[PDB]
Amino acid sequence: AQLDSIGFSIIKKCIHAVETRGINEQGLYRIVGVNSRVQKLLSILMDPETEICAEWEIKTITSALKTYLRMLPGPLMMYQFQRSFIKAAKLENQESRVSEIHSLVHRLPEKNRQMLHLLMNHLAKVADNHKQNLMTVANLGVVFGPTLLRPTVAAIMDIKFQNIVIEILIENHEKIFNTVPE
Repeated sequence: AQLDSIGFSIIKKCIHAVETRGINEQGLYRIVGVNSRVQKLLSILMDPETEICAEWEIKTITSALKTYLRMLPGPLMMYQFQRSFIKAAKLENQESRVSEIHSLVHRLPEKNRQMLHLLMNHLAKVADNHKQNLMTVANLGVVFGPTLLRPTVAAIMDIKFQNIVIEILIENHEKIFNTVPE
């Protein structure tokens, strides 16, 4: 879809359902649902407050969220900033990495930053319940790295860092999204 009020609506409805009734489900966002049911939920989420019905499986609701993200004209992190995000995740200093990424996040247009904020806040909660759902920060990075940054030469060796970027955003979401860079 697009980054319009419908998009934020879809994300919020999906985040809410996963948190209020699927936080303990194993393999959240790793386990794929039945494409048939996914597309059907999506079509209902596009247009005629409310909340997803219990009739919908969690695997279906998390898959809806991921496919919606892959349907955006461009990656949420933006083609225009991708290279910068990868370069920052490479810094040898564990702290220089957060600073650069922090600054890069605040340069994104409001809408990308906002959706990215809702997503990372939510994933941090998912990850904190890893003993039960098995989804650690690293495991979430693998699922969302290629979904938020759409990757052709020798750049194949930087794919791994796309995942590190998501990890950094999950682990430092409070600082990165709730404060302005130094």
